[PDB]
Amino acid sequence: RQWALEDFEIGRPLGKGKFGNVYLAREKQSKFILALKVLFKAQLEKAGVEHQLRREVEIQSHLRHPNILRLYGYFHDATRVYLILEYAPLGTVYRELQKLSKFDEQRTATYITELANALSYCHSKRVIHRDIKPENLLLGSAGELKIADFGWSVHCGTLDYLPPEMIEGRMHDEKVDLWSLGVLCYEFLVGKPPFEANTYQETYKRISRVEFTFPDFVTEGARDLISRLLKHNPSQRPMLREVLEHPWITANSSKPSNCQ
Ligand SMILES: OCCNc1ncnc2oc(-c3ccccc3)c(-c3ccccc3)c12
Repeated sequence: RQWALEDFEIGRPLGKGKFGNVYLAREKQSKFILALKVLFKAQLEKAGVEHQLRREVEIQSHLRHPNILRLYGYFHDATRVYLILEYAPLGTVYRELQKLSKFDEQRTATYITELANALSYCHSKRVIHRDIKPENLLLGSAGELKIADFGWSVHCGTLDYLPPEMIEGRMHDEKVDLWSLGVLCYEFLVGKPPFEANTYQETYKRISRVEFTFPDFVTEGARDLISRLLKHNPSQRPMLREVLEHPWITANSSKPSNCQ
């Protein structure tokens, strides 16, 4: 499957990445609409992540889930690398949050269900995601959440989404992902992450202490689920099935909890 740039018509820019642009594109022979991520080789070398990318792309290609952004292939020229991605027409959960300001409990519950399913599935493949941010959550045509970044591992930057074990320089595992769900569940409902601060060093301290509080409009069931997930000790974090079978979740979600 040796693709080349001449195989595609390039359309509008879908957005910027630090390492490269993403463009709507269409494969000429088939007319298949997709996304093309363009990464500059110099930068990948310079930042010494080029091998990070490689690892992640290899993990990514092995993932088949409706809640995980599909990677169709890759190719490169002298100057750049290119990832051929599934096109997610409805944008990022990040933009949706900016426009809506905050989500209702049924949209939140549905997104947490879909994230949890995606992660159950990854955990079942001995795959663990690094931090998960709204910027890296894309939406398909029916508005289904898709995890779009390849930040996985079998074994910064803003700190807002990182767990204490990962900032405190400790040992991290699948429970990292459980923390992620808690940060996102709070953020969806409130409109900002629970440990947000005006400085790295601030945010560091809030996370390490697990120092946050709820606005009055957050309900008891949401509160209960978030407090159970935002646990300094990873082993006290619930398992993904317990998230899927949480009364707040089953009561509010539109999707069922595929474990299976
Ligand atoms: O690895 C993910 C690359 N990015 C994408 N990949 C695959 N599909 C996509 O659709 C988007 C997108 C969709 C509609 C509106 C705007 C953007 C984007 C997009 C790219 C960069 C930053 C923000 C969002 C995108």
